[PDB]
Amino acid sequence: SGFRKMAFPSGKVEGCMVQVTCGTTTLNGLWLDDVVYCPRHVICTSEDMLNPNYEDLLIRKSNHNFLVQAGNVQLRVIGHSMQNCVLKLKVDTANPKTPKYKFVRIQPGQTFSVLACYNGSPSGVYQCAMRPNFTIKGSFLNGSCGSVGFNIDYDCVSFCYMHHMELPTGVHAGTDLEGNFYGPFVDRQTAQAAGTDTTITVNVLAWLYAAVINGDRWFLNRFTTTLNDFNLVAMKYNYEPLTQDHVDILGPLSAQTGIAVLDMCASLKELLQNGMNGRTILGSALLEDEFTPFDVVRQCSGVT
Amino acid sequence: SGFRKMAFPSGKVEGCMVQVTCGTTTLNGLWLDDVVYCPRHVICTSEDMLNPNYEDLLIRKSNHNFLVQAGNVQLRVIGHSMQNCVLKLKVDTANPKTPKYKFVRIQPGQTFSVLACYNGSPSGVYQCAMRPNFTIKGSFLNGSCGSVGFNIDYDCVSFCYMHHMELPTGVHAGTDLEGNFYGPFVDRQTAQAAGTDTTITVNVLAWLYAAVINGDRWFLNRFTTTLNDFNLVAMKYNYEPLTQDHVDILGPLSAQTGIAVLDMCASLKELLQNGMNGRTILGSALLEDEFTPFDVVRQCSGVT
Ligand SMILES: *[C@@H](C)C(=O)N(c1ccc(C(C)(C)C)cc1)[C@@H](C(=O)NCCC(=O)OCC)c1cccnc1
Ligand SMILES: *[C@@H](C)C(=O)N(c1ccc(C(C)(C)C)cc1)[C@@H](C(=O)NCCC(=O)OCC)c1cccnc1
Repeated sequence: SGFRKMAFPSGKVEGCMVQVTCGTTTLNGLWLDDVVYCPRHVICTSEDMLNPNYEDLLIRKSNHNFLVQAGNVQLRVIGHSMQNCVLKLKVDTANPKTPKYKFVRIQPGQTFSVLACYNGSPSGVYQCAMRPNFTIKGSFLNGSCGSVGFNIDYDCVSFCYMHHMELPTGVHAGTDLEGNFYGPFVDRQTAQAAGTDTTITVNVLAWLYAAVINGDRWFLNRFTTTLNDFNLVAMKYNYEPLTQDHVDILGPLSAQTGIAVLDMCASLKELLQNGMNGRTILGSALLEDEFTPFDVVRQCSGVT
Repeated sequence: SGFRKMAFPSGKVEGCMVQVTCGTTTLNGLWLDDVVYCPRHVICTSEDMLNPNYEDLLIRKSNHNFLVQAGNVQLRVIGHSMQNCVLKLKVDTANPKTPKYKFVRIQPGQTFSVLACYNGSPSGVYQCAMRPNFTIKGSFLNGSCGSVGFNIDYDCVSFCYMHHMELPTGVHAGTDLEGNFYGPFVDRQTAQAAGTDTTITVNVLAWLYAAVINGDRWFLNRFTTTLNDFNLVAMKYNYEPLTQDHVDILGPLSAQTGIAVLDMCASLKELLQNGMNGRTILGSALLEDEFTPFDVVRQCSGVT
């Protein structure tokens, strides 16, 4: 028992982190096979952060200008290309620690672990969620760019995020491993305000199921609701609308606890309307939304 | 910017996890050099969980009865001994992935990361704190025994905890790597109630400093207090007493933010007396106490 914000074991990803330097900018790169992936803004100086023309800036760069270091040893760059907002640096050596991997583009509400790195070295691992406004609430300092987000299925790492920037509001923006930003964000120092950070309703319900499984049951009420009634309350509280797909995904948790999804929705509705009244659920005084139904099942079953 | 409950990168510890089986019980072991460390209750059956006599149970066990498997390969056990509540299984092979390591016994309030494992395989990593009542609020299912807690200083892993059991209240009890339990807990299925889980005051202050550094300043008030006045309020709220050592340890955070420790104590005092009023600090609706002053500095500076 017990329920924690758990990240995937980071070992497989630690073995992929390298340092990339271009001119005076140093950030992190992800080394998979003979390719090092990093944010294309590694080529940017100070005088051109406001409106960079990446194709133009890249013309002035050659293979030897990208310094890639894995541990304390230098990798030889034999090719470079820009794919969307990422640079792909072909090196002459395949990473011997390359795990089985995939590049996936996640949807909002989906969770992943972040291996925060500086100078190609891992500093920490934490669990994130792609917010409905396509930002992530990470912990990233200068030099953390190129740190990646991932999920692991047994021995296959699915890379889903690469850190690129921090918005003026202290929230984070990044790309998938094909270089496409999540959301409307661009890699330039400009006014980029995030949209409404709504609560991931399906995740909150999953976490309420995790609370019941772990003995926290005080919030369970005598009520039920409908998807349409619940959604009127969810809209009022800036919660994402709950769909029949979400109800279906919560089915295994509903089955394990014997609590119908719509009954849990009614409990959630009363929590939104009445508040916690100074009480806690799984050690939290707010409704946690960064656990998917899959994470709750995985953690409560012990998937390795 | 951004502040997350961050665990250490787990790679160095993943390379040490093995599966230990004795009879029909399978748990995790920690393989460092040619020794595999695991909870001694791996020798216990069902008929003797209530009052085990470990020395007597161990007489019936030989080296060949302890099955150690690292990955998909079996290790040869050439010796076994009991040190307090841990078994040390000498194997014929030194772990090639043994990192630089130390065994440390932490104090209450100190934090560490847990690599939760099942069948010698890592499932997840999370950050814990040794509670003032010597329990940990972990996430551990059956078979998680032998999972370890650790801190990392650059390339040296300091192992501080090994998971042994879950108390009837769903909190966790374990030992240091010398086999000595934290707190008064024993490895037997008996009535073991935990003491008062007080809040780690120095950690809350560290986290309030982290909030100020990250832009969350609404709780900063116009007041100050003394250590004795603050401690009268801390006692009332089941917070640990704050000492001059704690004030000294918070010095770098006080220096970085320009907020005197006793002024932050007065802010904390008003938060205890008035509540959050539905507001949040660093995305939390309660006062977080599982970040030490060292963790706040490390995370806010980017130590790798
Ligand atoms: C990470 C590489 C870094 O230190 N930056 C950063 C990212 C992107 C640029 C760019 C303007 C050339 C694309 C420059 C520097 C930090 C950062 O985001 N700075 C603010 C600029 C920005 O993002 O403007 C968009 C609104 C950074 C700091 C902390 C955490 N992550 C990134
Ligand atoms: C972990 C090895 C395990 O599955 N146990 C466990 C631990 C200790 C014993 C022992 C009674 C022989 C020492 C047996 C089994 C779980 C556990 O703690 N069971 C309850 C017995 C207990 O701890 O009694 C003391 C009050 C366990 C489950 C979930 C998480 N951790 C451990």
